[PDB]
Amino acid sequence: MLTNLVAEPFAKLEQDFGGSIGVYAMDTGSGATVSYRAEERFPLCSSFKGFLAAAVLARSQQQAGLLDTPIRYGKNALVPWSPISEKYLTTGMTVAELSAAAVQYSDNAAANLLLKELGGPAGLTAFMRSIGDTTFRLDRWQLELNSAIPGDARDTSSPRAVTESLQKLTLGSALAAPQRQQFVDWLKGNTTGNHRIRAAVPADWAVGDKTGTCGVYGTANDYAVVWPTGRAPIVLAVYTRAPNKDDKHSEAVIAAAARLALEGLGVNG
Ligand SMILES: C[C@@H]1[C@H]([C@H](C=O)[C@@H](C)O)N=C(C(=O)O)[C@@H]1S[C@@H]1CN[C@H](C(=O)N(C)C)C1
Repeated sequence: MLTNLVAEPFAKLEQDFGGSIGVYAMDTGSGATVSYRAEERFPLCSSFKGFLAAAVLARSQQQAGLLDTPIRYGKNALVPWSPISEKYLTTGMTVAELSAAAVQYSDNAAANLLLKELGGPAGLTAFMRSIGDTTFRLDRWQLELNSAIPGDARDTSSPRAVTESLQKLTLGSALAAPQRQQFVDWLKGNTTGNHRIRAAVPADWAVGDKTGTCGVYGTANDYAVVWPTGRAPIVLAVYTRAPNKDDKHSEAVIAAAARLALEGLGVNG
């Protein structure tokens, strides 16, 4: 079949890193894939916020005024790493602005406000089930969901399910066309991923992504849609973890894993 037609040295990369690397990459033209630990669970960390914004967009298809609704919040809503929402504490922000901040700056207060609107972790999980993702689970609220405990399935997904859901939302039919392009535009505008998948992608190709970094257990990640010129887009996810709480994550390992995935698919970059 079309999985791992060309072998790549993922095992040496993760051994040098001192942990585990999980990769799934899909060439949406031919259906060829690269897969390494692709069905293992890894912590989502902040990467859940991309799917949160897609769930908001889905709701907006049946609530025409949702995106422009102004949301006010108190100082108690501001938690560490809320770089956009802290600048609008005294004014409020719209649902769309909160969604953009959650995707593009990983804004934590914004993500918490939107998670509340959707009915909490079970509400986001229900949205993912509604698009056919049976792997994703969000269980806790922010700044508890990033514990990344070895063997704990809470607040995890697999690289494969992340990629499959990302494809459905950005390129498939899970969102209506205007909402689909809005999701793509938010991902393209991300500011936090320059040293991850984007570092493996030539400058003349379009790319959108969402990052995550738990801060413990060498756990960090990135997922992306990439548009190489002259061929069909590629969807991919790269997740890492490591055995010890104080093990450090590595952005360079994520970029290197993305390069290996593109090489395995025969995409010249
Ligand atoms: C803290 C942000 C947030 C995160 C989600 O994973 C949640 C748990 O706060 N999202 C971020 C993302 O850029 O994705 C950033 S972590 C980034 C990697 N080192 C930087 C740093 O100063 N650290 C606290 C780790 C920024």
